[PDB]
Amino acid sequence: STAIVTNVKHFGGMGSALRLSEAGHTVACHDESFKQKDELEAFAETYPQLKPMSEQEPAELIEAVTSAYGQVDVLVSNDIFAPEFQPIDKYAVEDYRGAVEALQIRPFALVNAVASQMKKRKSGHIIFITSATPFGPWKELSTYTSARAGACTLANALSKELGEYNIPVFAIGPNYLHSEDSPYFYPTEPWKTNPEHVAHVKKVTALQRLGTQKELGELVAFLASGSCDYLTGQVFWLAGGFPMIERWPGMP
Amino acid sequence: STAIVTNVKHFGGMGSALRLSEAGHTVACHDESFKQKDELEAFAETYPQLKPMSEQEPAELIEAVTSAYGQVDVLVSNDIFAPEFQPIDKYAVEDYRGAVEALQIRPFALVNAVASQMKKRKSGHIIFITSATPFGPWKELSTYTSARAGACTLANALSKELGEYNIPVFAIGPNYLHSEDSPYFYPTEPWKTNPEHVAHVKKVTALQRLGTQKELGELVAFLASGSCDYLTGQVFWLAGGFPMIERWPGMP
Amino acid sequence: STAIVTNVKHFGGMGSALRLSEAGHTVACHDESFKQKDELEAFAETYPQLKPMSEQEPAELIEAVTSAYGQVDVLVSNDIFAPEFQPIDKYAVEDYRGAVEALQIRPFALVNAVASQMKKRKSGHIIFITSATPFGPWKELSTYTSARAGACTLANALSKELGEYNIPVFAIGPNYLHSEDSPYFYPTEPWKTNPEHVAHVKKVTALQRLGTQKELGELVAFLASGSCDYLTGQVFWLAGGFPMIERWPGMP
Amino acid sequence: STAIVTNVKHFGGMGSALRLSEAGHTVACHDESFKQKDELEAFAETYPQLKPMSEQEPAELIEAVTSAYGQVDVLVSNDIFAPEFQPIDKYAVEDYRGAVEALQIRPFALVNAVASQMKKRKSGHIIFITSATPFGPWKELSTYTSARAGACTLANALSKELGEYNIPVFAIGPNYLHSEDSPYFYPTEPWKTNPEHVAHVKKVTALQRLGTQKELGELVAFLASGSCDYLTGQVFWLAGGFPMIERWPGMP
Ligand SMILES: [Br-]
Ligand SMILES: [Br-]
Ligand SMILES: [Br-]
Ligand SMILES: [Br-]
Ligand SMILES: [Br-]
Ligand SMILES: [Br-]
Ligand SMILES: [Br-]
Ligand SMILES: [Br-]
Repeated sequence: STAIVTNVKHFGGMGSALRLSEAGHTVACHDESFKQKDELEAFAETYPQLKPMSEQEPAELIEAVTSAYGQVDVLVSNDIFAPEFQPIDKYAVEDYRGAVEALQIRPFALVNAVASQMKKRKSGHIIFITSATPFGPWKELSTYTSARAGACTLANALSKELGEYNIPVFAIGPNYLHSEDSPYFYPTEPWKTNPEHVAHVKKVTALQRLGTQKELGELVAFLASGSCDYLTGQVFWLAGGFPMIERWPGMP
Repeated sequence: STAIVTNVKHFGGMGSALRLSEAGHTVACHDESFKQKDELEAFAETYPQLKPMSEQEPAELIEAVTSAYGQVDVLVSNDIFAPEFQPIDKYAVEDYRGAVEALQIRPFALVNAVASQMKKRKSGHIIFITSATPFGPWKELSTYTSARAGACTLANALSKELGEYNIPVFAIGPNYLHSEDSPYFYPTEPWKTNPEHVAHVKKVTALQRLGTQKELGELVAFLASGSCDYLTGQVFWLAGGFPMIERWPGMP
Repeated sequence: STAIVTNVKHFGGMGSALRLSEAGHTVACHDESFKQKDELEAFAETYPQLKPMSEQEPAELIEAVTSAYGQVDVLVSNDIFAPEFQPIDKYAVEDYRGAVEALQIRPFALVNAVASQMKKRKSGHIIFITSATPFGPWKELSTYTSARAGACTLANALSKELGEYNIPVFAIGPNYLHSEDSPYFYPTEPWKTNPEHVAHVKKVTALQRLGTQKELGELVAFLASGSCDYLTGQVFWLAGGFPMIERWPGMP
Repeated sequence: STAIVTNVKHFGGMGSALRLSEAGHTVACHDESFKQKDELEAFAETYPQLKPMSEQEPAELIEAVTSAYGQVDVLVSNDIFAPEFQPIDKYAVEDYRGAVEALQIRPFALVNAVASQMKKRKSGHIIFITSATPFGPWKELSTYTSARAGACTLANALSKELGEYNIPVFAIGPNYLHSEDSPYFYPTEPWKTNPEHVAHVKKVTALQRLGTQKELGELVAFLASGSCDYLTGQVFWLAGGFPMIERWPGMP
């Protein structure tokens, strides 16, 4: 198969991509960093089993991989955006506007992009790596949330129509997924090093730990394998127990 | 209390506003047709208990109702849009934008301009008029539907930060809400006078009929009354027992 | 008309049974204590506007309220059961049949009793008083929490078939709803008193307070009044914003 | 590691035993007929790779598997009970008790029986094969719908507690699942051999095809492999798009 993975360096890209590559797929990797040739180069060096594309814009990115690698069989729209809290009256309209464009409009394009070619041949898989915040909203983060829920309903609606040309559609919304080196959204520090953050993570995720790239990677590879296409329309909540709820006074 | 019904001429506007003024409120009324000094006077003649505003903009409007009627106690962001039934690749990426700027960005643009003045009084109510399409998505309407899901989620998210100031925030997701003269989204023509359509209503709705303005106006006014701010963060499905799932061969 | 409220001395009992009477209905009231002619006489005493019953079984009560008061236009299955917090291997399978029996079996038995008459008169309103627990469970409450889920769903499944008959069915799932002296499930002792139970109830909710019987009643009477028929099949989370999710460390 | 798969001859039961074993899992099965020697033996003889047990009571089944095969690492509760459509009032309260008993008490009891070992050792996978009816309740299948519901929350609620003992808990809820020979609940005829039903599935599912036993089995195997435990608490709608919402008039 020929896959794509956007923002490979953040959120869930190195976990998706490599599990994808480990499975012998052709994985083209999009990252804004890959705008600088000094960058894309070392990446295509650090991971020779991957394919970092300089192509920035949605549709042209699809074009690079398709024309460079025959086509694109799976789309893993790993979308990211700085979740910078703010009571509603302190944000700005462009603040909300910029999250919808990077968490909502962005993946819609990629599909409006690759859509025709998967449909023509009757094959392809589409996966949005959204976010589990809607499943449980914190206070003061409305812009990023409404943005994530928007994408999730898109994947679900996108299935009632796409099951036609045999293209399963799903969305994996993460919460507390270890981003390691990446600041999007839970890096090693302090998330694993600090006692308050680790005690937080233990208290909020049922599993009492952070999530791994390998875990998400296994699911995308499984969804992207046709082994269970009948799962289409599903909104996967990869938050290891989250959101954990508050027990009454007394109950330890 | 002083209420604000947007697009009072369409969708849930006339239902809310007329019954909002019915329950005692000074209902300020926004509508794009009221940009013309002409129109703002046409509708006013039709309804003397309503107060039509010419202001189109979120901040100017709220600013106007503030300087016009003391404050803005209740906001009914009765949003509308005339999307399209298109296969993902048949929409322009521009089409999704507008859908988001409509069903999503506007309600937020309003909340962002009124939220400020409400938090001081530690009183107020926010009601979004959304859609019940996220509950049961239709193939080829991934825009309008998902945008609405964005508005719904933003409504629930905002409930998180606004309740700290005792401000309820809800969303009402209609479906088959008879709209009358308004082509948003179930005008009497032909949903009540055309055999094929009439039939589509009776077959997909539990009550088997379009809902009434009095019904949608009752809820809005019910929520806006203070009778149960404890529902805050709630999304109402005003789709009337809808959706109905087709049953096995033979079954009626 | 005539409406019935089960377990009226508990849960959302008082709020529903006094508000329905306020709205103008003849409210036959059921309750465990009404087994004793004294209790029924003492209740009917304190509240000559409510109609306490002796009947204990589903068809028994409804058939009795039919012969005495003409018919049963509204039914509020105020269900309860003293929940338990145990590791699932600590429970006894019987304990689940107890939860299931009272939380799902009682409501189904009643509707199975009344459906018929409402169906013939194409008029009637059914309300279920459940919980918001299936939305933000608590560990070790697997019995009650899940049992309620089937009740929440029992209500939803019905609204589809009873809608061709013009009969709405609603599910009210509250939580942290102060119940006076009723340990079902938030008595003033020790929730409106004990600082420990005060800080907590004041924490998992966006409104920071228990919900009031007044809010439960307003909603019960709003739905039964027959003003918003179109919300049929709706489940209401009367949790006042519950739950508030533990934000990361360092955040207020 | 050892696995159990109940009612193996029906529902998701076979795909379950078949895929699991192929993975290297010893799979101890359960099934009413296994109660008869000839029954169980032809099974042990037909499916040599499988390990059928004669034990049928939940309490009885566990100690026996834990005996012959040391322990129970994976619990797959494949709960059945034939659905009996009919208006709510024609239903006998015993027809809802019967549905729940077999769909809520049975799986609760199994975990009750097997938990502490999985908890004590701190490893194990719990998987409930419930249903997708609560996703799109057809008209008139109440009892069986709200039943699958409780079983679904049972799993979500349980995952919250067993997350400390590291035991993911899942609920795979299918519809249109091909049960080959089994009548539970989609057999060969007429689903794959009656233009009528092929046409029904052709409309209600997005993929206009039924769900294979292999896809279900494959989901069963992946969920208990340790590859994506972070999905703990997830309800999986395995219905290939069901339900497809009938769009407005004139649309193809
Ligand atoms: Br491949
Ligand atoms: Br918020
Ligand atoms: Br995350
Ligand atoms: Br929890
Ligand atoms: Br509508
Ligand atoms: Br409660
Ligand atoms: Br089977
Ligand atoms: Br099925």
